[PDB]
Amino acid sequence: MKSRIIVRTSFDAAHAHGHTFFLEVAIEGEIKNGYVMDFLELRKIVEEITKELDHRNLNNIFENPTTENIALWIGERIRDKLPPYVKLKRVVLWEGKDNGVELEW
Amino acid sequence: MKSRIIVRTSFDAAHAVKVGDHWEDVHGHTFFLEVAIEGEIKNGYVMDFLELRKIVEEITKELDHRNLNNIFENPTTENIALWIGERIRDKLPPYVKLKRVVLWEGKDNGVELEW
Amino acid sequence: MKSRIIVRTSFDAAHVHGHTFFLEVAIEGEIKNGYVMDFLELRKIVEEITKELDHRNLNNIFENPTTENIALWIGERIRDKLPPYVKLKRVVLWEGKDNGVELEW
Repeated sequence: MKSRIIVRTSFDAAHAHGHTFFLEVAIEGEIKNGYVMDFLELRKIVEEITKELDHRNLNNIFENPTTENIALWIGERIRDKLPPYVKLKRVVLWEGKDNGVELEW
Repeated sequence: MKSRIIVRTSFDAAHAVKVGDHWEDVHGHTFFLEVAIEGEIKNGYVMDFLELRKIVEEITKELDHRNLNNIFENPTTENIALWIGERIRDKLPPYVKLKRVVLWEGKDNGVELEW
Repeated sequence: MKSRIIVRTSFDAAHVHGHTFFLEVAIEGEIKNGYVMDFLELRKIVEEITKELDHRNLNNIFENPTTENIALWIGERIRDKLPPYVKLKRVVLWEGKDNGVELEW
């Protein structure tokens, strides 16, 4: 069995023009003391990351601000801030409400 | 190719999670449960939707409108999910397998268990 | 690491009672040039398929229009139109908001 905690967040940003992004992050790990990892913690991490995207011109931070590339970008930074013993399992980034990218490790 | 039927249901419950060696602050939530069952498609279907929903809802019924701290030593979303999964597995017919349980405490935070 | 793009769409159909079906299609491929496949091309492929069921009595097109059989049929139609460097990874068909069939390849 695999156990993971999931957090959903959202942020806005424009590229080429100002969309709402729905982010879903799944973190895998063992259940210890009743939990994989603190919900608030993970949300703090993710929000710090998206705060750098929030209402900004992605085309300045990305050579090509595609949903796939924005997701890759986010995953790399989530991973760097994750505590030990857990791993980034999945990142789902929706640009709009029915169009998204799913990265799975 | 794998084929699964999925049922979504919800229940409400209040609880306070362990926040030191003591506890925390009682708050109420709507919990959203998603159960995925895997099986072979025979004569057009894996398992009757209603049959599964009834199994699942008999289980969530035990939690619905309850103070979870009265039922779990530490009612974290993970522990509740584990308990739900054990109960469901125990009642599934012999031709399907419990594949996944996703429990959401509200819509922004959840736990996913996969077999 | 695996990468997929996801498109969601909906259509109404009967089988006889009538329901709103919510379809989610996941396509797997390599991220190249910032993307796996353009969302619009995928959406066009999926909706060109779903339009055949929209506002129809599934019992006149399917011998046994179970959600499972519809999902299977949809998946094969999509598979036959996808570009060469991509693969149909998942089809989730919801008959209403609370019940669905997930097919994963």
